[PDB]
Amino acid sequence: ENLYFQGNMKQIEDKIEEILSKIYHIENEIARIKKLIGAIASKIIKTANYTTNALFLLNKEESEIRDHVVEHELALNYLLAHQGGLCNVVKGPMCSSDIDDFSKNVSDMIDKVHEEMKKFYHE
Amino acid sequence: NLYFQGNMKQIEDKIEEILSKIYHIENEIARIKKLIGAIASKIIKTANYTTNALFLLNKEESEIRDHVVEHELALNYLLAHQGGLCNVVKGPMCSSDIDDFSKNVSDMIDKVHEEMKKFYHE
Amino acid sequence: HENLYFQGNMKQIEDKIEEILSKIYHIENEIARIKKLIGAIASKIIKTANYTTNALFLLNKEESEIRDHVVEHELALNYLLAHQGGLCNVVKGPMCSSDIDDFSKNVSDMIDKVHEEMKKFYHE
Repeated sequence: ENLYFQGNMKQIEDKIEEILSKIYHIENEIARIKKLIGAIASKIIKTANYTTNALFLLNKEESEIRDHVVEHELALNYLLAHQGGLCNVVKGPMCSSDIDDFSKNVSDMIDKVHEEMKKFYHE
Repeated sequence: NLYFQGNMKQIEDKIEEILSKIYHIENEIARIKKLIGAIASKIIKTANYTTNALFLLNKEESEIRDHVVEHELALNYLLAHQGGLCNVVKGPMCSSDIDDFSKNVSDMIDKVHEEMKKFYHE
Repeated sequence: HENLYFQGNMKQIEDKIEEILSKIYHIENEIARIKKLIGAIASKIIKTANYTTNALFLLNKEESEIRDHVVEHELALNYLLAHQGGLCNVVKGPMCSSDIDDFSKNVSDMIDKVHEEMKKFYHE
């Protein structure tokens, strides 16, 4: 007689207890997702930093090497002054055309990566 | 009688606690999606600057290489009587050629670019 | 009177418990799509770092060889222009015949360190 309020309230209480179980699972899941995202952000910063260091050193050495090759070419055109220069002695499809200096443009790409990482410290 | 009404109060209270928990959850999911997208965007932007830097190092390296190889020929000429370069400088591997990896590096840049294309499909 | 002030309530309690089980179901779906998405981001980081380090590795190796050959040439051009004061007197530079930095080991160091970060993705 009353039983049709006891048993039905019973099924309510057991089911509410499941909802708290499901909520519990979910919470632990979310705290772990946040953990993993933090750890991913961290790997990104460190890799960007390692990579950019490597680019900085490649760039600086490239610029030094270029300055040396520029001077070598001069001192070869001088030693070949009798024989029309390199443009005339080694004979390529273009041969004598200048060497691009991309040190500033690469430094600017390093700057942009560094700017992007500063961003990770605010989000 | 009051056992029924009182237990109904308890249940309604638990629903109130549950629905507020679910809300904070939904707020946490919204903050997480914001972060994952912001992260994706930094990866793409970073990777772009990076391969742009790689492109320009590789291009100039290959140009530098072209001139050095010509410079060796021009020097080997100017030193022919004394056995070219690899007799007047003396080294355990003087004559070892200079690798030209410019196409392998371009292939890598293509691969980074192809990986970043796939971000626009999620 | 007496009988509805129980039944009506229980039905709205049930119907709310219905919507809760629903909102939960939808949350669990969003969580699964977030987890997959993090998984693809991590894979895209590992792959992109791998290609970038391979490019660095090749740029570095060839840069080293070039530098070795430029050093040779510097000595050769100092032998040829010697009676005229070497290369530093003839070329005229505020530094001119400066030494060339050799950062190959420092670059390889950075390569190692990236491989090291990427290793840890296999350990989580």
